[PDB]
Amino acid sequence: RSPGVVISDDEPGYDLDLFCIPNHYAEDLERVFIPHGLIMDRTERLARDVMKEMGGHIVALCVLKGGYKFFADLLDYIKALNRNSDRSIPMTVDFIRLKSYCNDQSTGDIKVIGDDLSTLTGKNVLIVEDIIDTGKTMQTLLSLVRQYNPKMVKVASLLVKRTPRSVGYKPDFVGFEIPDKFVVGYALDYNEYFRDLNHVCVISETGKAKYKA
Amino acid sequence: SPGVVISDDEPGYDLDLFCIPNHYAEDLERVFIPHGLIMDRTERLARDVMKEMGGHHIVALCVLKGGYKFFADLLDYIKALNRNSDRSIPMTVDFIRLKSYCQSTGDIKVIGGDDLSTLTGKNVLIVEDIIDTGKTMQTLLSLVRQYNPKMVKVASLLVKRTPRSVGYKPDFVGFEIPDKFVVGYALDYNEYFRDLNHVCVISETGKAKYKA
Amino acid sequence: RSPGVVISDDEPGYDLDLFCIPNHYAEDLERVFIPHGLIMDRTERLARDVMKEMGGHIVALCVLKGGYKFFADLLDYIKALNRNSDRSIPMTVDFIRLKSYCNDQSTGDIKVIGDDLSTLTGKNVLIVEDIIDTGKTMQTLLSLVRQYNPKMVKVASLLVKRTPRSVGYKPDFVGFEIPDKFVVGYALDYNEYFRDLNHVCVISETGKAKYKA
Amino acid sequence: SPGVVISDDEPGYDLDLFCIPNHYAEDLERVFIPHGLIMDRTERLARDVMKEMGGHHIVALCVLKGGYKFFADLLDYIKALNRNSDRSIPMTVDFIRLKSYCQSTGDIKVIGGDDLSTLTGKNVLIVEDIIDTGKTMQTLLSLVRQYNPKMVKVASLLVKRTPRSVGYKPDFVGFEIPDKFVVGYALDYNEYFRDLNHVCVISETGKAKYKA
Ligand SMILES: O=c1[nH]cnc2c1ncn2CCOCCP(=O)(O)O
Ligand SMILES: O=c1[nH]cnc2c1ncn2CCOCCP(=O)(O)O
Ligand SMILES: O=c1[nH]cnc2c1ncn2CCOCCP(=O)(O)O
Ligand SMILES: O=c1[nH]cnc2c1ncn2CCOCCP(=O)(O)O
Repeated sequence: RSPGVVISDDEPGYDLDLFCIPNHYAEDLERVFIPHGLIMDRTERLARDVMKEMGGHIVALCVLKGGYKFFADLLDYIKALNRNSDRSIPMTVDFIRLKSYCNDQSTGDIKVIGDDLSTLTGKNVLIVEDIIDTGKTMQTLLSLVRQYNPKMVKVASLLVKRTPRSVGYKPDFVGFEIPDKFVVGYALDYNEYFRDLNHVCVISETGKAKYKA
Repeated sequence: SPGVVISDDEPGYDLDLFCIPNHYAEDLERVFIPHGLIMDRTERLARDVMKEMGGHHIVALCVLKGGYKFFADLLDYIKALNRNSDRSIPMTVDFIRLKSYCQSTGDIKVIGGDDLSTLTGKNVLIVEDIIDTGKTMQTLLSLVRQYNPKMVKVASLLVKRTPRSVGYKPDFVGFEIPDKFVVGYALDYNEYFRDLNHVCVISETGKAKYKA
Repeated sequence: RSPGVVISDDEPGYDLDLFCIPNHYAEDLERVFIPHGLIMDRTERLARDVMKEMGGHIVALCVLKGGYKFFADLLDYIKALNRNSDRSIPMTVDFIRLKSYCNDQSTGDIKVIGDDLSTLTGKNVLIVEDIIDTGKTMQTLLSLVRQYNPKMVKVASLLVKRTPRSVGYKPDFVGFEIPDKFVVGYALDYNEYFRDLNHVCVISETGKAKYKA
Repeated sequence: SPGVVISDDEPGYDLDLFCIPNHYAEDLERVFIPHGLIMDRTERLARDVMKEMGGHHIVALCVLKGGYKFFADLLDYIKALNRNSDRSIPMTVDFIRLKSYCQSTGDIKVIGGDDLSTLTGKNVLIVEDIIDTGKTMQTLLSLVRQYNPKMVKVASLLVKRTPRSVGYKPDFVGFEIPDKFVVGYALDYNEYFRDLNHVCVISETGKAKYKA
């Protein structure tokens, strides 16, 4: 559908010493995958795409705690397009909280939702996500919005991992399709760390162990 | 310190001196605070924040009404400062969502309040975009303090100079401004001015055009 | 004509502890006059104005060694407007070198110019300046360009000091009209220092003495 | 280290993946380096520069052909790093202006060459946007070194991977790129693409449309 910028399994990303990384993360990473400014540029084209489709009207839906960073930037770029409209265009920002927990037994997925979503009826709703792996967060967000009978529904995600997709709702706007590696930085922390890391990088084993839980 | 004081005297800035979207040509009076000025002040606030709360964990709690632009920017500057620390400092970011009612701002209605007990024994920075009568905050302080945090500080982009004020003063003030109704940057008006970068006084023809 | 943003003699600028200033300049300044981002926003409106007038065509003329900073930013904003034109618009950047020396005796002003200005004939030329005080740099740049018979001539200056103007060519685009104080930062260094200072501030006596010559 | 190597293999990026001005829809083949990637790399180069030349004075010498965007950006990052130093480090910024002639790039024609003897006994960083055959630089190095600087390093945004290359290698490389003719960011084409943020390979219909 437009797989986004494809970062392939074959020799992925960039060597660490090529970009600016906080010294206190010198050992906590393997490679860098997507430098910040690269995220920005892509996110910019992405906002252009969104307006192509959406815009009757638009309710941008942010997924809380985690997804604020990418939402912020994506919306900054959109606000940027809107400044030139001949009529001022109302956009409404909306929020769901959503947390996940390790399943442990069974397989069974654990999702804890959101609250107050009256502002959804008959509107054009964009779901904004940080990353897609198993597809459950997306699937969860999907049926949740269909529940409030909107007009239109699209999913934007900065990241889509190249993994065993169960079958679902293929995202409409994809920032980057990346290898099956565990990534931190930009929008993805690891137990409260890496927030000051602007780039999407692969966490190392030293990092995982050091940044406990 | 009451932050950058913008006087009752000569208000702010003439509209044509800065870049504003054509669709708002009519909906404003003055520019109080251009976007970049907000950024520069915010960069400083972030620095003040680390001086008093740095090293320790800190839970950044955003008072989420209609947007979190300010929160977003404050945290980028804070993250920018934390890039230098010898040790990586973990930062917990959370939101407390308020819905609006009633004239009677002191009555808060929290919606997004997951484990409020995560706050217990932690260092909380509460981030707010504008303080007016001061009622919302002071009754929000009451709620928060019951979960006995180790310490609570408050940071507001804008503190309005009003008689209607009950005297609550934030620990970090971006700008002390005149008692006029402002929009822009982080303050929307019935879903409008979201794309306006600057803090500007809303005109009467804008007040009518966009009113709920 | 449009005096620009007026910073008046009466209680000018902001207290130092209100903005972010390099620690190594803690004592070398009195007040801050124009924070960086404020310069940016104004510069932005300024680029809009320029396009109003100019644009047949445009030759933006940069004054070398000193004026590169403001030129860079002003042109970045203009490039930004140009991206939306339906036809790609050629802009030509041009350069003069220009140095001044303390007069000492007489009064007599010393100006050392520039070289190769063939690309001036019949074009629309913008003179870009950092600051206007006595008006001589502007006057010098003026008669120099009139010498190559252009079509149109305008002066943009970020700063205009409120001082004894001798009489000349009043600038077309003014960023800020500021008090008669000695200012450093942003585009104005002091013997190689203050380049890392983004804001326009008033140099103190400690600063003057410390930053020798 | 040869900088960020962009392979002959899979070139760069599909045009529709990034934001490019509508008037160039037709005048390009691929995006090699999006603007923000340039910025991020440049931020690192600035850091590498300070590691080897920091503390000392350093004269930043920009090789000025048609523009100095890159120079401008490199110096902002350098100034950004210098904001932290205990002592203020004075930085001398100068330009050396070259005009173009003749196929024979090694023959330089300096125009803007005020006191070239200011370089004597100083630490010079020479900043260039693209290196191709390497002739311009190596004969520019000859000129500069005669004023006996204490030390000369060279920094180039782009080093082109060409057989036509005489083997000169800069001390700091932004990106090693394929042997294709690129425009954008800092490289204009007969006054065009100045407003193009990214490094992109120029198409043949763009080569014709804008040719001198
Ligand atoms: O690579 C990852 N870094 C950080 N968190 C990750 C990563 N991969 C998966 N996660 C968990 C959070 O996102 C899960 C997306 P879902 O599996 O589609 O619901
Ligand atoms: O000037 C205003 N612009 C936008 N919203 C405003 C303004 N003044 C008051 N409000 C509503 C939200 O501020 C109320 C917080 P409180 O009055 O301190 O409880
Ligand atoms: O306030 C100043 N800071 C730094 N340099 C300054 C200042 N005022 C004057 N100068 C000298 C450089 O500009 C001179 C402009 P002119 O006197 O109009 O030719
Ligand atoms: O790919 C190019 N884009 C724009 N200008 C280019 C390109 N390749 C060569 N030039 C001309 C300037 O570069 C020549 C420097 P030299 O060939 O190392 O002496």
